[PDB]
Amino acid sequence: HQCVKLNDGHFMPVLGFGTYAPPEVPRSKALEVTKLAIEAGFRHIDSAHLYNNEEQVGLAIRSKIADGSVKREDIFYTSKLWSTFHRPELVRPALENSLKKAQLDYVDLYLIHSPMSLKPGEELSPTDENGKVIFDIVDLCTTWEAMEKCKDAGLAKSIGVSNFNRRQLEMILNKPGLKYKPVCNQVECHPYFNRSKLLDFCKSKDIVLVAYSALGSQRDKRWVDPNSPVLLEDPVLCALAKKHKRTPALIALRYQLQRGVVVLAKSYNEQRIRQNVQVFEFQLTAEDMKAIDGLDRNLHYFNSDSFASHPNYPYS
Ligand SMILES: NC(=O)c1ccc[n+]([C@@H]2O[C@H](COP(=O)([O-])OP(=O)(O)OC[C@H]3O[C@@H](n4cnc5c(N)ncnc54)[C@H](OP(=O)(O)O)[C@@H]3O)[C@@H](O)[C@H]2O)c1
Ligand SMILES: CCc1cccc(NC(=O)c2cc3cccc(O)c3oc2=N)c1
Repeated sequence: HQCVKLNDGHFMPVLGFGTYAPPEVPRSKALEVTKLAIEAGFRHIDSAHLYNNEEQVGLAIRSKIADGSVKREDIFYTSKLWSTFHRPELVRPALENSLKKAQLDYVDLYLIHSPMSLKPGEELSPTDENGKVIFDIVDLCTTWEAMEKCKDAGLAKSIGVSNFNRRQLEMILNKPGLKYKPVCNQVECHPYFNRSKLLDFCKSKDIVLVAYSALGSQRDKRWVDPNSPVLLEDPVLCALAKKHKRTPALIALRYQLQRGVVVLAKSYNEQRIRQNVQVFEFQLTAEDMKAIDGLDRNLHYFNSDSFASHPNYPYS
């Protein structure tokens, strides 16, 4: 039920449903599970142009509005501007296209998906003849201006960023004629990478930290090294789960909630979708918090080193 107030005065529900699924999963699944997530109790729905599912997710949202389950105002829907669209003149059309695909009039939240700008084209990851991705050099403050223009148009209620570090955040915050702060910064966050310093920064600036891969990544072969620790197998989360008679995933999500982090949970399984909303049903002790805090290994699951060269590469 709980929401946090955003620095533009809108409210963001603190538990969000992640909708990304690999290309293998049929697109119809995005429709089904998103309706399930809404039926379960989620009111915050995270998507993006990249995820190739905005048609299905928007259809689920429209279906739940139209069967009378919720109203548009109950749903907090997030889309993301992809990095082939960072040139300012490309920002508003991308949003419009996302809206046309999702069949909604506005998103509650529009994010700059990543700081590292790509070559503009009809392709989503443009690669040259050797298969290397072609970068673009764009001053992200101009991207931000185009984002602010989307806010004034009513196309996005709130605007924020994702995968930005301290430097990129303050580069937006120092911006001359800044009309709107980012309400939020959506970054990878879980017990093996808690972002305690980044989070403290944000709390100072009134920017919500939004955790993704907060259950430990879906562990795609393409992006994640399978030898990395499995977060939901962690001994301390398994211990706390048996102690509270919950599950490791519930421990992880509650961990974020109690340290003031809005947390995303992806699940395409109906039982886990309905289980994840029990995060509001129990609390961890300050000592449980301490023991999870102690798991921090500054561990990225998303291996991005073919982009280290990028001037805007987030964690240099
Ligand atoms: N801004 C960014 O760059 C960025 C990057 C990555 C992700 N995201 C967003 O964050 C969302 C979530 O992150 P994510 O995709 O990395 O996945 P995640 O939330 O870390 O979840 C990972 C896996 O945990 C499993 N799981 C879910 N609930 C569970 C439970 N109660 N018990 C045990 N296992 C459970 C799910 O498998 P089942 O489906 O089988 O349950 C899921 O595939 C994404 O869907 C996307 O919206 C954003
Ligand atoms: C300058 C563009 C650029 C350059 C280098 C890396 C990236 N990052 C990604 O490939 C992403 C993968 C992804 C995957 C699943 C869900 C997401 O939400 C994701 O988000 C991403 N940004 C972007």
